[PDB]
Amino acid sequence: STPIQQLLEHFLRQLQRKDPHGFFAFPVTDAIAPGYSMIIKHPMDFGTMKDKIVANEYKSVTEFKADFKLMCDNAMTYNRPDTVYYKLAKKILHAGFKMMSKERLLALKRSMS
Ligand SMILES: Cc1cc(-c2ccc(C(N)=O)cc2)cn(C)c1=O
Repeated sequence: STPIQQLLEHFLRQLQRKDPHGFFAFPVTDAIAPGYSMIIKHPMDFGTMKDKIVANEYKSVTEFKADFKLMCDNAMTYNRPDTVYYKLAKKILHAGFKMMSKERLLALKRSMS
């Protein structure tokens, strides 16, 4: 493993802890959610993110954050606001962007000196 892969795996593990039922663990299929592919053109999930860390597909934390935001935005686009999926996506997006905030990333960058 590389230092970037270890940092991204840490962020991913802490994010997955916020989803204990594993609603974001695997891609959303049309069988579980009718007409999903008709609405969501750029799907994302924690598993695909985990595969991208392992394959070393992320060049920066910004790219990782963009995939995390895409996953949450997709759930908020497809699901109505009073649903379990929309509420969880909104909660985790907020929590994730605090964890990987510019403030927290600057403190980590300063500790790499
Ligand atoms: C619409 C939607 C459905 C799901 C979902 C994932 C797994 C399962 C299951 N129990 O197998 C059921 C529902 C997840 N997400 C993120 C969504 O937007």
